[PDB]
Amino acid sequence: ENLYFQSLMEKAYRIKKNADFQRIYKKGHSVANRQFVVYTCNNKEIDHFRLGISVSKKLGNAVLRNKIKRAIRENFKVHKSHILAKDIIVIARQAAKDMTTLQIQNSLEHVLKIAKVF
Repeated sequence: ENLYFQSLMEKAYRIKKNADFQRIYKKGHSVANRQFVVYTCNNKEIDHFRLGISVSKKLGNAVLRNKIKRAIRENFKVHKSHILAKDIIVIARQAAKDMTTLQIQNSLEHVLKIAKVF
């Protein structure tokens, strides 16, 4: 269906509130590979995963930041059906910029396996 209704459903899988980010940083578990830090945390009110993304401004220019965000969202679309019901924050590290599009997907899958979400 259309872009409006796609966005209706997909908004539920996104973490928007700064309060949620900060709760997850304080209460969640963290792991990291060279390209990504990942925090995960249970949300008792929610029975499906949610994703929040952080790409620092230090990483580079807007085109690059948007490329990294896109690659993360794309990976979660590929695996939507089998991500455990956790709130998840993905933080791109400086080194994510040094990877190709294929590499960054593999790196994401690896880190998310370490984080035990799957």
